[PDB]
Amino acid sequence: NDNAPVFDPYLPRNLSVVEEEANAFVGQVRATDPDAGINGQVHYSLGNFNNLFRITSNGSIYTAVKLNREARDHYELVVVATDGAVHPRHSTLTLYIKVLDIDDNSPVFTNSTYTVVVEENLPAGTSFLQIEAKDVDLGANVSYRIRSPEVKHLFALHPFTGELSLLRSLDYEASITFLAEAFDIYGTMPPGIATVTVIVKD
Ligand SMILES: [Ca+2]
Ligand SMILES: [Ca+2]
Ligand SMILES: [Ca+2]
Ligand SMILES: [Ca+2]
Repeated sequence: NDNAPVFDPYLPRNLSVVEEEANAFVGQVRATDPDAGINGQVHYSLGNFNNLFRITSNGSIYTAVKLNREARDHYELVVVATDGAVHPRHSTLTLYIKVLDIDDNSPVFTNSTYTVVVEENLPAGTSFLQIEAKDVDLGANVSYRIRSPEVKHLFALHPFTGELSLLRSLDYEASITFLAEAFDIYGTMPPGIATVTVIVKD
């Protein structure tokens, strides 16, 4: 047993794995040990994050659990190569793991139910309520729209700001309830939904 395991010098150190997948392949390392028999046989282990990653006998690394990018997106993973000698010799490598984002969150409204009380003579053009939804995924841009067709003659919803404005003065349709949506313009998850109730003071 003249020497330790040495990792291949040009193994990638920056590895990326998609969030929300257990048993996902992260990458593969290799350490060689130019020695005869059991002094030349390399075994792999991890020095940290053992509940989150595992390594196989050929140096392939997999997630043990679903990673959540929204909770943490980076791991400095220590890989250990040990030979089979009676006095074992070890070497280590740090890998820098990046967790990649998927669209797994719909926009979430600040309120499940917005309620607003307006004066009967509120002028046409008044913006009287702002709604707001947040999307925790990476690069998301939230846009707003009114789902319910039957109020589209009464109110307009600004697609960027979420400001709700009056199109015509109020008379007899003393409340009106409808659904608003918030969606990631380039996302794939469903829209977030919230109810809006407008109450007219007589
Ligand atoms: Ca050796
Ligand atoms: Ca997630
Ligand atoms: Ca995500
Ligand atoms: Ca999203």
